[PDB]
Amino acid sequence: HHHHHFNLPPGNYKKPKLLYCSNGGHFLRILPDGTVDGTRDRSDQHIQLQLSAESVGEVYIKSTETGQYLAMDTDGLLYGSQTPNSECLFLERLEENHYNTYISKAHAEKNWFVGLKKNGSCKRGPRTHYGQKAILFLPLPV
Repeated sequence: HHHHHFNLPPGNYKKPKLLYCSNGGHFLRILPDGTVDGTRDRSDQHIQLQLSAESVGEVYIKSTETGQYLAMDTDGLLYGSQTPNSECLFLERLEENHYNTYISKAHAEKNWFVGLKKNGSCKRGPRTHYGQKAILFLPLPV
């Protein structure tokens, strides 16, 4: 179980989704240039994400618009990847019996989470921690 709990969020991956971060109320966004951030604008065409599971609890997060996969690099930075690889896998877990969190599988030991600051900028892996609102997401079916 990759040294982590296995409480999982309900639902399925059939329909693409919007990942709403309760921190600043932003939707996770993957820009065409590979940049990742969050925006409050629901009309944005880069927040529709298709999730799919490698194995139970392990997921890929893909922009339906550009086809890029969410990924975190060796230094904890999120980016849009043209090709699905090991940096594109995240351990999708329930948190506080309510939210969805996403731990980079490649850096699961250090608990590096996908997260958005209140200003809508992405947090760097090492700066995320259990207990922050930055790592809490609420998925919305498109």
